[PDB]
Amino acid sequence: DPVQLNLLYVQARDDILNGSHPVSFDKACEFAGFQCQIQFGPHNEQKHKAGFLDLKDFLPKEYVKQKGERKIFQAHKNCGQMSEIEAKVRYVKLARSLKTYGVSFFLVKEKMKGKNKLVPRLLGITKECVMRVDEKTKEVIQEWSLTNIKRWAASPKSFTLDFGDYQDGYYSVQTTEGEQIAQLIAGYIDIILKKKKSMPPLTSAQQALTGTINSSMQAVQAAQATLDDFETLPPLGQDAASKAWRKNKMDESKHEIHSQVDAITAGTASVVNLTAGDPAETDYTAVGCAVTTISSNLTEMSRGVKLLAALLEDEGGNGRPLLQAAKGLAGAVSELLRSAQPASAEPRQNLLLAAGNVGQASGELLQQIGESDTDPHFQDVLMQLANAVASAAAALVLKAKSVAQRTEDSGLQTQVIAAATQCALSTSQLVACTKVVAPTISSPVCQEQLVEAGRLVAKAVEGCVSASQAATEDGQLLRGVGAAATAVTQALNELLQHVKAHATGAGPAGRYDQATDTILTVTENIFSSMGDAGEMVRQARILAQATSDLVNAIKADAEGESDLENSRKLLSAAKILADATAKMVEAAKGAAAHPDSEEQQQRLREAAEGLRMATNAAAQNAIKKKLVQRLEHAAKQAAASATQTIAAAQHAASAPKASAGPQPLLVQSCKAVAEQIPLLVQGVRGSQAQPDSPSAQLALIAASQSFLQPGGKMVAAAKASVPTIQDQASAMQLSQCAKNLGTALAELRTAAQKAQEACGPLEMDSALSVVQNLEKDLQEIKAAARDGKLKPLPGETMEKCTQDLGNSTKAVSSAIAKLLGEIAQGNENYAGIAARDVAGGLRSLAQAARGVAALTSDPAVQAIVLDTASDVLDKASSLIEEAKKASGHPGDPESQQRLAQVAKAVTQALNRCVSCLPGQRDVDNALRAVGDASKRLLSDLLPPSTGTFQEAQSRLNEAAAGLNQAATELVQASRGTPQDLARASGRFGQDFSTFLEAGVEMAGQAPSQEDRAQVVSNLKGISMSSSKLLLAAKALSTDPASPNLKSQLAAAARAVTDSINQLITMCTQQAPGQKECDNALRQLETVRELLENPVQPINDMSYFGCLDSVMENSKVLGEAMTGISQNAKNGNLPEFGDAIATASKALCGFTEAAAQAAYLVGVSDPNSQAGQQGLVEPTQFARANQAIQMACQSLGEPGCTQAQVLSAATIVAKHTSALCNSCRLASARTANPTAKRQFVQSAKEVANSTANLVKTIKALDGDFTEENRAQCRAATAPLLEAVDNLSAFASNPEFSSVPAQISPEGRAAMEPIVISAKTMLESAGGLIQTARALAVNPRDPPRWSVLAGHSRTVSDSIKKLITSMRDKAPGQLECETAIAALNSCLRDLDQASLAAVSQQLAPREGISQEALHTQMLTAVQEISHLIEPLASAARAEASQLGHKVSQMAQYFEPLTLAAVGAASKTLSHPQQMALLDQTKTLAESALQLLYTAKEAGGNPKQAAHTQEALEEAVQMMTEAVEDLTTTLNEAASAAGVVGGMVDSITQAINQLDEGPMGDPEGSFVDYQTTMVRTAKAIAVTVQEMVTKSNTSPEELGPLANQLTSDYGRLASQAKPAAVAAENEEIGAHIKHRVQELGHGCSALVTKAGALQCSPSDVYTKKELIECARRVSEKVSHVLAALQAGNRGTQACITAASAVSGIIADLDTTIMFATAGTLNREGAETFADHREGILKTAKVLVEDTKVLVQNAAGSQEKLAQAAQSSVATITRLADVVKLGAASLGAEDPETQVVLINAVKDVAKALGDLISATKAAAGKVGDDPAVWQLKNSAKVMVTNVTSLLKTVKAVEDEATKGTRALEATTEHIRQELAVFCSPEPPAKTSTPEDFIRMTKGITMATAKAVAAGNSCRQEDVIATANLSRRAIADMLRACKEAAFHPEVAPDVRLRALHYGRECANGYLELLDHVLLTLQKPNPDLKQQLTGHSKRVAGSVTELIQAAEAMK
Repeated sequence: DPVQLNLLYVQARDDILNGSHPVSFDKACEFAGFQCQIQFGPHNEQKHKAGFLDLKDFLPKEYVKQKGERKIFQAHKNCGQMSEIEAKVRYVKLARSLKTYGVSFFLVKEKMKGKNKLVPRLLGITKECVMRVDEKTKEVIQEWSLTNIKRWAASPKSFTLDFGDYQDGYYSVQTTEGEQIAQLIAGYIDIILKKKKSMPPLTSAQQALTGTINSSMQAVQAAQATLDDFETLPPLGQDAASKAWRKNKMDESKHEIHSQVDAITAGTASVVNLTAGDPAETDYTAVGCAVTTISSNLTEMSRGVKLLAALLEDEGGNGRPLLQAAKGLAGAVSELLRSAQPASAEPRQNLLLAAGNVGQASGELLQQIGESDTDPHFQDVLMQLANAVASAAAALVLKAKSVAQRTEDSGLQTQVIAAATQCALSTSQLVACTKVVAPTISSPVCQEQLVEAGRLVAKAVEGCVSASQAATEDGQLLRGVGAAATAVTQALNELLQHVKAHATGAGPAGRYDQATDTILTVTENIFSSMGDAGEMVRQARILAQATSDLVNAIKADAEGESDLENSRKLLSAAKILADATAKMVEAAKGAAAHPDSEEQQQRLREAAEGLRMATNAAAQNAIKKKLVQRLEHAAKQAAASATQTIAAAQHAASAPKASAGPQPLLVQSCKAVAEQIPLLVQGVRGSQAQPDSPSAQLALIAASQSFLQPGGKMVAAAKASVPTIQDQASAMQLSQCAKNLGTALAELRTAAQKAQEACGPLEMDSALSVVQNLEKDLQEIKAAARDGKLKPLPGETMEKCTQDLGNSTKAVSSAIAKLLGEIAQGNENYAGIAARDVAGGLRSLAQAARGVAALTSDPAVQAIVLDTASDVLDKASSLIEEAKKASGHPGDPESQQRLAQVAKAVTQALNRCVSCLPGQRDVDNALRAVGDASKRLLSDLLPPSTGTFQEAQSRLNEAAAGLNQAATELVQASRGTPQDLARASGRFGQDFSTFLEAGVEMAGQAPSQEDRAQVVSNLKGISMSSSKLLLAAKALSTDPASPNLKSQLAAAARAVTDSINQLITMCTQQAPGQKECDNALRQLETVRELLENPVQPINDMSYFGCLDSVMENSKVLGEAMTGISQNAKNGNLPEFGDAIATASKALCGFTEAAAQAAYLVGVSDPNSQAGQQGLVEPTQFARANQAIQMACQSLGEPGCTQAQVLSAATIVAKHTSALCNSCRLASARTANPTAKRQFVQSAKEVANSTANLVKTIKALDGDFTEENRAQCRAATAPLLEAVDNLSAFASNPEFSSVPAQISPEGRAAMEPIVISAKTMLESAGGLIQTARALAVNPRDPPRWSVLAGHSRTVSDSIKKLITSMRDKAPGQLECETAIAALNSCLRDLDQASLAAVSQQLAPREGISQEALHTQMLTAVQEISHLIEPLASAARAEASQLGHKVSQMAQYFEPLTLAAVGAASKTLSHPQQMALLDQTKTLAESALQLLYTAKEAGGNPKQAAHTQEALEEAVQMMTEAVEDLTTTLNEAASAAGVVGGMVDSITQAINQLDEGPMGDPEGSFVDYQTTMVRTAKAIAVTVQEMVTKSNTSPEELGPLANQLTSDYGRLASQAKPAAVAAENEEIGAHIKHRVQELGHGCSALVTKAGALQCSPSDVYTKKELIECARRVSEKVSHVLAALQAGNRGTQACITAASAVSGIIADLDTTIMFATAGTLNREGAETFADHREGILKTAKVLVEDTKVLVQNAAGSQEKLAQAAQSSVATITRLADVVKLGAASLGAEDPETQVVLINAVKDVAKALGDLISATKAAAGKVGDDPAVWQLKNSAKVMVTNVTSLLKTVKAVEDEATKGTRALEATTEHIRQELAVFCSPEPPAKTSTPEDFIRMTKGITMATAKAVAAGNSCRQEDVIATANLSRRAIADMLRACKEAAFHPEVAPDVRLRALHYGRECANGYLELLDHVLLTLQKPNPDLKQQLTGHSKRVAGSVTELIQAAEAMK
């Protein structure tokens, strides 16, 4: 039956056509062809064209718009004319052919694995299969059987399905129809199952709190026990330095106990605050954090007080009271922790009583210590204020109780009663927290706790107000309102008193306390607002008022005082103030007169500084002192926070005791800061004790600035350790301490900077006094030595004293080099810094010398070390004196020469002081033996005896073997006792004497004089290398454990054996033919000794690099061993020798590569850490130096031949070029600005001397003039002096290195390479000896057998070493481990999401959601910090790669845990799914990055595609991290909590201050404009925050988040702008102002968060308003500092924005005039406005030409140019609006064309402004200036168009002419805009495209109509309308062009179509102009054809716009 077949065809056609069956384009085309065969019959070639075949019912509606109609037509022509029933059967057969037929299909948006994006996938459901299906190919991309599904999951937004068995991971896809998908697949699964035939009960959070508190109480008891015993102290003696040690340790212990009692009081306050909530609501882990803070700081306090008690009991004072106080505190703490236990059922009053007891106990303890400076009057005030608040709250409770008595309704009454009880409870809690916090009120964290209690009590008061309002409008409501007002006012008074005592300068105030403070603040503002005339002059005027008031007051007080002399002095001070104010006012007037002249602004700033200086003398120097006390408060807070962080880190890292992870790095940083703290405390105390001593203030500033760096490192390490720590309470405590340390460090930066400007320059007068005090102290040490009682300080061991003495001498020499460099740069204050560094190094040297004297027992040793140290100190005192005399007055060559002589003297003294140390011995004796032997070689070489030339030559060869032996003995002894190396050095000296005796014998015994030159040169070289070797041995002697010194010694041994080889190759005759084998074996021995101990790299080239080098050198060794074997077979001497030499060079290269590979494998072990490799590579530096001295010595010898002269010149050029390169790299690598400056200066000086020497030697090449040779000799010296200055400077131990610390298992994995290479070297030495024998005897069987054996042993060792190198391959085992870990985290997240679908996820009850989000955000921050270095390692090196992958894994596990928690807590299912999905995206992107990094593996040979995969993985990871960070930040800012906002701002400040500098990409101007944009954005954000505070306070959150992210953007670009500015003062100012604004923003955001959490508080709103005012002032200051950039111009940005505002005004006028609102006023004519326009336009073109001529030059003239240009354009716009008014609204199109003309003129001026900005002070031939003139031409064209338009719009005769030509000009510039490819800001959708295309159709219809009409009215109307339409169309098309989601092909097609349309309309416009000109009736008829081409262009534009979406 064919009917059923037709019905099957019907169903198939229905399914395919309607779109309910997934089918791709092609098989749809064949099904359409079958449709043609059925219902259109056989195809006819020409009858089946396009246009008639309706496609809607003929192809699937989803694919009809594919518009491949032609393809369909030839498919039809192909289908044939064959019968139709077979068409039906083929239709049904092809229907059943597809896998996609007969089953349901759903479009479900799927998330691609790795991105936060979505792609539709047509999921299908089958009786047998579940298959994903791509939308565009409609073919199965992946398949799943039903029988494997276990639990699907339906949600109204998503449908998640699982498999478990097949693929680890589940199927997540979101869709609106999840419910029916799930129920449908449920039924299909059911049929497959059918087919088979057969509160005393504590919560877990409370349990964890109980555990933490029990452990803490155990620690409290075990710390209470240790108190009873005085600890001990090491014997110290009455040494003056030891007395200072005792006092310093006493002071440090006092400060430390103060910090921990601060921490204990804050912890108890926090316990009170947190436990106040209802149970089952408290943040229990925060309570645990508080108890751990208490107990940890208690144990450290017990240690501190034991030490302090011992130190006191040495003095008369008794330690029993202090022990009693500490034991009382410990008992109070133990009782509190007894009360805080959740299981206890005591009333809350017990806990509050315990907290009060802790407060009083800590107060008593602080009284005993002698540190509670907080005056007892202030504690009295606090207590009476808190009691006043309690009384007022009691009164409010009375009123509330009365109201509850009056009211009647049940339920309401209990609400009122509950509110009253809450008020009473919260005020009692506030009183008790005040009791707790009173003794330790300086600590900010205590104050935060107390303001938290205050916020709680205010919230309860507002609750009481609401409860009163529940009543009914009685006078009792008025009384309740009154009671609330007193309670809030009383709380504010306590909070205000509180904040006042937060930062109190001191007890006494002084008589000018307030006036001086105000002038300080206003001068600070004047300094801050550099480069802004208005702010400067306003601040100058307010300053003048304040200081005039101060002068009046001081004059009145001078009248009051009675003594004639004192009154005269005070009146003179008043006179000085008045004079300074008069000069400042004059400077301000001058600045205001010429606002944009930087000279006047500099004069005003200098006048303000002079006023400050006068004030410091007019009164007691309060301003300097005031800034000093602010710094002291900041430094005390920083030290206290550092101690708290150290305590937290120690307590947290003890439990896991993991040698991996970030704890060991944290421990090293903690130790560094713990040795840095006492210096800060000592400086603070020195400044506290001496207020008027400038040296103490400078020492304090220096101590704080030094503390800044290690503090930042601890902060970073602590932030990195938090996610790893398993103890949540310890983790939170460490996190809080890290945040507080960061804040304190930022404020320390700001305060230290402020003081450094405050205190004058160091003047290098303090350094002289410091070295003088060192001399006097050392004299007293000498006196004590004469007493025979000089004792060692407790920490000093004689070996450590030696090491520190060596380091101090090197640092002193480096700082002397700095000082000479700075003086040579001329009269610098940096010379003061250099003098300070010299003095510091000298203090360290004196300390080490005293220690060395104390440890040693011989009186003569003590006397001699004291003598040499005092000599060093006095020589350096003379050096400092000469430095002062030099920096006083520049321009004196005698100054530089005398400074050089004194530096030489002090360096010699330093070397004596090192050598004077009797520990190292016989190194000086051996060095002197070398020197004396060299000098006896030096002169009159004449052979004393001929002897036997050849036999004594053999003797010389034996002496060479002996010298090699002795050098190998040195390099071996370098791993033994210092006595071993000393005796080895002596033996080497004796052997060198023997060898040089043989050398001097053959010096004269050689007949020819050419050989005499050879021997003398080679002997000088050998002597110099030996001297360097002995100096390296000396360096080892003074410091035995350092591995860099050991590697230097091995390198020196290599150099000496190399020089031996050079001498034997050159001078000794080649007659034996075996000397090259001798040199071979020498090098073999030396390089084996290099191989023996791989702990530092002897090379830079990395692991896979050294594998490549091993491959290459194994190839060379193979070819050379074949060569030597065959040449021994053939007995050919010269090539045999050459092949042996090549084999030996290959062996040496191989052993260098294997040593480096061993070192790399050792470092790559997880436990081991690497080092920073120092600045200048030591071995290369030494080689370059020695080459330079050798070349200059070659130039030094009198007989100058051309060959040697040119060789020396080339060698010097090459080596000094490499040296300057190294200096530049070092200056680009270091962080000390002085280091950068001096490295650059040294590079400049060495380059200058190199150029001088090169020019002199080029004047010498080919001339040989004796006077020219003398000139060369004279110029030789400065190069050596410069390279010596560089060697001295770059020897600073700070630059040197940090030895890599190798794990023991690291050495275990290191050994195999060393073993195999040692065996190979032994085999190769044997082979060399056998080959020498073969050279002796031509043939012998056993010898050839052993030669083959040695060659095969070499080969086997090579193969084994290669096997080990390839099999280890560091960085691909821990990558596998990390990948497994990340996949486990993926499974955990996927299972959590699956649980969360069907609503089974259990919200953990312990911790608050905010803390979970903070946990997630810290983990995300760490992963974000790690991403980039992981990529960098995956590109270059392997060891760092392994470390990075391990770190990323350890961070990715706790992030998963916290994400599960925070998703569980959230209730809104879409939000929790968002968190789970973004976290899963981050995990997936990390997994992909680890895959691609294990692929690349740090192999530079990796394919380009793997590098591309790595880069795209990194970009995916960065995107995922930023997406998750934004989700978390927004979700945390929706709630009022502000945490991670102030954290991010302080972190951004810190990141701004530190980091790497490189002079980055980009100029200054682009950074300036972007960052001025950001500054404007933050200013308008804070203003919006101000308005939203009053209006609607729930909008404070998102605004705060926006402000924090904007400040992060501002501070990310601040450092590159700072380092890119043409002057460093400018960049410094920008950095300082950005940091100060950071402080302001942190404060403002804290206030905004507080207000959003307490919306109705009258006072926090106030403080928010003043914080916003302050941050607005800071934004004004940073904008002003950005205006100080001459390059470009801030005037250009302001001009661009002003003309943009003008354009906005003109567009508004377009709107008004088009609406017809713009009407005539009176009888205003148009002609007068026309002359106005003409004048203004001529002035505008003059402004344009003056701008183009002024574009290159100072900022001033360009500023007037731009300002005048903007003034002229706005005046022109105003007169244009007036003229448009004069034209009346009756003809709006004329006004529209006028405004469009002036508006495009404004656009041209804006483009001209941008062009002028891009070309400021450039060369004449830069492309920017050509672009500028192009812009000027465009501006001229536009203004001429305006001129002609007005000139002939006076009359209507030429309306159409001008309108039409203006329109064609504007379309021409539109197509010109298309000529330049740039992306439009917006990207529009095709709906606007259809709109604009319909507009074009209407415009062209009206164009044809107007052309027919030839009437000016419709012509100008068409001109305007079509101009706007076409311009807007092209704008939207370009918006769609650079839009990434639009494919490049269709964007190009759309550009083609738009260009065609624009052209066609342009020729249409020229044709309408032709139609207007001549009557042209045929041309008017032709316009129709132009319209037809326009319509075709419109059609293709419709196609292009419809194509995309």
